[PDB]
Amino acid sequence: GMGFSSELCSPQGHGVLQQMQEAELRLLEGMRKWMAQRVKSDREYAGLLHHMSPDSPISQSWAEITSQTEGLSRLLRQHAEDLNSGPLSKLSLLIRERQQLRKTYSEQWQQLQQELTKTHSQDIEKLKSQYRALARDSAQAKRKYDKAKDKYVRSLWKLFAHHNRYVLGVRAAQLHHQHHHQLLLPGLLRSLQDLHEEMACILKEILQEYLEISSLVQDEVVAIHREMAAAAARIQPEAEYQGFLRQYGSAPDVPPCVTFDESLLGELQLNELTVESVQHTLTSVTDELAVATEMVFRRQEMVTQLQQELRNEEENTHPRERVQLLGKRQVLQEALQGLQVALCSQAKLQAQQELLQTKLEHLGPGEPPPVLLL
Amino acid sequence: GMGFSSELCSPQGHGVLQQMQEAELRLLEGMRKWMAQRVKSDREYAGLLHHMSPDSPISQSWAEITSQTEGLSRLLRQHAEDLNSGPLSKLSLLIRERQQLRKTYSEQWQQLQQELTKTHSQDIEKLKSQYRALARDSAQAKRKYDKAKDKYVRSLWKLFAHHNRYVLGVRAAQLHHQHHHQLLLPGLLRSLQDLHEEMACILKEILQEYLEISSLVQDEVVAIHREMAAAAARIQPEAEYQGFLRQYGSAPDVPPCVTFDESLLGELQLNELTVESVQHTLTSVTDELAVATEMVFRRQEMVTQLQQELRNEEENTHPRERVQLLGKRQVLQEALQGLQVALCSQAKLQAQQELLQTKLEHLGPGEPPPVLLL
Repeated sequence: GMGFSSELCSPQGHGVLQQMQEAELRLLEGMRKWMAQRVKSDREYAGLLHHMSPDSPISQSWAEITSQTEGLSRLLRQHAEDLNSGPLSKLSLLIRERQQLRKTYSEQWQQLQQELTKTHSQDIEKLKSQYRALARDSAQAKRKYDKAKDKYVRSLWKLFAHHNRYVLGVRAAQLHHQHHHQLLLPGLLRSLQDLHEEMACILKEILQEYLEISSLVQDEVVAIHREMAAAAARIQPEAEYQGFLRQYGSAPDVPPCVTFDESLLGELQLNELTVESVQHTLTSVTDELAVATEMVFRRQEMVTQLQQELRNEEENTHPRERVQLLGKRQVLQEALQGLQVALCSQAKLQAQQELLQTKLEHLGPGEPPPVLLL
Repeated sequence: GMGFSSELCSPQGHGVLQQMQEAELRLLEGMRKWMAQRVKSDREYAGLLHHMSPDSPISQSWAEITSQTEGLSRLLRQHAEDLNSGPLSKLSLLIRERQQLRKTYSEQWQQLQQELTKTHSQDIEKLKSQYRALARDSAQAKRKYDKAKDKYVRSLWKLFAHHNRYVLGVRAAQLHHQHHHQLLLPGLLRSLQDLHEEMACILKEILQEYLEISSLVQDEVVAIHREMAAAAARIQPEAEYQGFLRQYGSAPDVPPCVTFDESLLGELQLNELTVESVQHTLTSVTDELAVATEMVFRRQEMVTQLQQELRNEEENTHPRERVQLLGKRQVLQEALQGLQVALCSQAKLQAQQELLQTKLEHLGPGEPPPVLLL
């Protein structure tokens, strides 16, 4: 398979890996700022939700929805604190350990390059340069060859001694070049990759820890949103004013009614003088009652028109858009009181008409009772 | 059952209901400010989440989690706008219609009280006061009684005419007091309750509409939080640098190795001069290799100690607390390179020892080849 050890085992590949390490720190630095703003976001939101903040079902329900919204505000504050102390602080540590790996890797990599240069190149070239010198030094003594033997024998002694020292230097250099390009440099690149794949595992876990803490759909947020919805659902509109009427309720205040005062003398006096006054009063009261019944008719036709107009809108309004019907309901409320007064006015004239008609019959064909003055 | 019509049919009960209407507007006014701060809350949070904001699995996953967090920010802005235009604007209208009902109810209620006072009390007292006057006026004419008859006849004509006019006034007053305390005032209180129970239905729907719009656990928020979690879960740590190695990968740069240069003359020359140089070099190289093998042993015992210490911590660390192991892993990384160099150093001395031992045997018991000078 592919790897740093096999594919990036070149001085070019070193530059590639040195840039990745910088580009990955550049990303994780962005991730820190990104997470740090979510800490700022959730805290100010907690502060904004916190600034938002009698036996009625609605008042009891209101007290919960407002109290649970406080519960939300405090939860968003905990999110920011856990995020700050948890995956953010872990991401910071990941950046600090990566900042070491930049130096460690590169100064290790250069340390291996210096060793090879010394054993493979530098040491060899110093052995080579000396092997030339001693070979030339011997060739001079050969030309010059009593004492020419001895000095030529020494020159060959050292040439052969150096030759063998150079052989061993070449074998040491050969096996370094072997262990450099097969084990040392591949072994380093292998270790860098394996650690970077371990730090990919750390970052995934850090990211996933962020998502869980910063979750607005997690079980604890659902638990609050249910408590809120449950409180609103508990509201019974038709049982709103039951508790109200148990405390502030009383028996109807009905004053004493008008009874005919017997200190000024409830029967209509029908005598010879009043008879024609009573006959005219029944004519006029009848005329008034027919106009009062005409008034009742207009106001019932008004009520009926407004009632049927409301039924039509009730059917053609979405249940949450019924706040627009309060206007027409209040106009019907005025029309219904109007009718109720017209009935009271009609009724009054009926009771007056009754007295006149009843007393005018009780006489019937009889002579209007004469006024006796003793 | 209990109701405004039956329990609050008293001037005391009017004061009670006038205060409720104020206390309910006082609540709904608080609900408006409360909701209006949630509009402010969700907009600034959207602004705070907005301010937060290459073929790598993590880079692709990062690009989604950041892009979906933008999707969240925009969603919180829509929440605030819908809340502002929806249940807030509806709550405002509910306050405006209630502000009318305060005036309408009270001025209606006083209009009914004025009618009763007129028909029941005022009109009656004016009929009473006149009935006294005409009764006294007649009693004078009776005492004074030719012309005394005529003037006494007139006084009785009007007394009896007024008596009947007062009878009809009392019957009108009686039936008003009836229709006031049975129909008019109960009918009004009934209508006020029914409308207030309708406005309790409106408020429940307004509150529930708020909760749905302002829901942070609703389906659209879940849809984003899943997309985020799915992106983080997609991250494959061990497939992070596969795409990286396909683009930036190359074949290993292995320079040409050291081969014994034949311009300076790879066999150790074993003659009569070099023999004792070769015998000593194998002694010294052997001494070095035993020290180099001692070095390999120390560094393998160091690697083994650090490997077993890491296995112990790997087992006793929560998977998200593994960022603390990067320190010990990097110390093992240095120990592993240390070992790999010690093996390279050991190996070099082995290859040198081989050449010396192999050449010293190839001679064996033979006479160190003599140096021939032609």
